[PDB]
Amino acid sequence: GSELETAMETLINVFHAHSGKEGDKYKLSKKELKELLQTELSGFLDAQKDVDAVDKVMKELDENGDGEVDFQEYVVLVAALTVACNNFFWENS
Amino acid sequence: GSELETAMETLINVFHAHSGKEGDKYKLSKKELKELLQTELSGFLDAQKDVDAVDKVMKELDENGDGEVDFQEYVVLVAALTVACNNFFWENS
Repeated sequence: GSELETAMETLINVFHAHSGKEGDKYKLSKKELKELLQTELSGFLDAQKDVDAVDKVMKELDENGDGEVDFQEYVVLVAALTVACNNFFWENS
Repeated sequence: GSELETAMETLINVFHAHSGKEGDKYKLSKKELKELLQTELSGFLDAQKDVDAVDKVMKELDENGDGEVDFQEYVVLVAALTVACNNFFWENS
């Protein structure tokens, strides 16, 4: 009944919606996540303030898109947007 | 927006509620996260089916509890519960 557990349910909702493109549904290729993220969210991409983080992650995904990841890696990929937006106060702002 | 983005807000609600024990507002020690997780959720702990994962992670956290982590690490620590529940079909269920 916690709010924090409902969190992963929402990622599952979009994750498993497009899962199976890799061959397994408990998995997804990195490229697919980049596509579904922009199709659903289209907001946090403008909320990224750590340009160095996102630059290195966007290019990472561009080289590694044909590889494979899972829900756990997917949740880290969305959390990369959180640190770029909120953790950004790690420096004078 | 997407429900996938509201997700991180819930982790922030419990994370940042306890944050600052470890010197900064975006930082917390591993021990705090283990404590708040079991106190706020008390449900998904049963949902974990991967004994091999939970055994390694709970003892990792026991020895490394006095070390330090951030929001992004908190997110992957909650996803550890998810994979133990849902990725569990990697084997005969």
